[PDB]
Amino acid sequence: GASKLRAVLEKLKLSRDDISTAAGMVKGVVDHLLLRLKCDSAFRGVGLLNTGSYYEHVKISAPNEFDVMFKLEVPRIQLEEYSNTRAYYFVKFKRNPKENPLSQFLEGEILSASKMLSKFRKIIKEEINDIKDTDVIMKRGSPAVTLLISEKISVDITLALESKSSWPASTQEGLRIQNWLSAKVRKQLRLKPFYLVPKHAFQEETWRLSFSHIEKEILNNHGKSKTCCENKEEKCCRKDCLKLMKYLLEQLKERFKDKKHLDKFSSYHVKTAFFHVCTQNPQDSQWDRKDLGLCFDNCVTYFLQCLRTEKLENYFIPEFNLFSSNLIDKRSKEFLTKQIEYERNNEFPVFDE
Ligand SMILES: Cc1cc(Cl)c(-c2cc(C(=O)O)c3[nH]cnc3c2)cc1F
Ligand SMILES: [Zn+2]
Repeated sequence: GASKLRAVLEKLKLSRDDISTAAGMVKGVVDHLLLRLKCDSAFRGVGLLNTGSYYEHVKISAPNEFDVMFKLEVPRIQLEEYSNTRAYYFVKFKRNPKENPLSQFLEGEILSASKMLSKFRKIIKEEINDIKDTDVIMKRGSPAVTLLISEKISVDITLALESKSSWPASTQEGLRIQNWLSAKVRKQLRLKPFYLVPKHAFQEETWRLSFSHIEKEILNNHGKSKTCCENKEEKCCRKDCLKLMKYLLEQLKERFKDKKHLDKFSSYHVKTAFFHVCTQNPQDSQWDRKDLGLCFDNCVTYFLQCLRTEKLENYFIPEFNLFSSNLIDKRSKEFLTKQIEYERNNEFPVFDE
C-alpha cells in the first residue's frame, strides 16, 4: 500500500545526482544566452525568471526535460482579451508616452508575438553556432526554443513579458487558497507580477497568462501552519503526493510509447489537479505523512474525475479548461481514464518492482 509508495519515493531519490548535473549543464548554457540577449536593444532588460528548485531558474518538467523562463520587464502594458478565451490576450501599450524598446515588434496597436519570437530564436540560434565549443543543438509558439545538450538533455526556453499591474479579471475567482493558505496570503500573492507567454490559440498574435513563478511560493510554503515541515512534529506528505502523481504519469506515458496515446498529457495537468486537491483538503491533518496511501488516493481519484468529466480548470483562470476538446481530444482522455482507473483499483501495478 503506502510501503510500495514509500519504496517508489526512495527509488526516485537515487536519480538526484543525475538531475542536478543535467541542471548544471542547463544553467551554464542559459547564462551564456543571457549575455547575448542583453546586447540586443530589444532584450536589454531581459533576465532569468526564478521558478525552479535547481539553481533558481531551472524547472524540471520530465526526467531529462527542463523548462527555463526568460522574463522581459514591459511597463505601461494594456491588455485586450481575445474572444472570451479568458487566458489569451492581445498586448497593447497604454498611450505612447515615449518610444519603447519593443516598438519594432508593433503591428498597429498590438505587439506581435511571432515577430518577437523570431528575433529571440535568431539571437539564440546564433549563440549555439558562434560559440560551437559547447555541445548544443536546436530541435522543433511557447516553448520558444527547445535545446538539446549532448544528445540527451532538452531545455525548453520561454520568453515572458513581465507586467507589474493588477492581475486580469479572468483570475478574480482563481487561486482559491483562502481556506487553506489564507486570504492574507492570497492578497499578497496577487500583488506580485504576472507573465504573458507567446502561445498561439488559430495562429495569431495572442499571449497566454502565466503564473508559473507562483508555484515555488506555494510548494515550499504549503501548509495551513506556517511551520508545516519546519520541525519533526509537523511532517506532511503534500510534496510526496505531487512527486508520486508526476511519477505515475511519466511511467504510464513511457508504457504507452508504442502508439503515443498519452502524448498530450503533462506534469502541468498533474500539478493543477494536485493543487485543486490542496484546496479541497485544506488542513495539515488531511496530509499526515502516516496517511500517504490515502492522500495519494485522494489525488488519483480527483485526477480520474477530471479526466472522466473532461474538465480540469486552470488554477488561476477557472473558466479556462485544460481538458477541453480544443486542447486534448476525447479519445486521449477516455484512454487515460481507463488506465488510471485500472491502476487505482489494482493498488498501482505500474509501481511494482
Ligand atoms: C498554486 C500553483 C499551481 C500551478 Cl498549476 C502553478 C503553475 C502555473 C503555470 C502557468 O503557466 O500559469 C505553470 N506553467 C508551468 N508550470 C506551472 C505551474 C503555479 C502555482 F502557484
Ligand atoms: Zn508540510
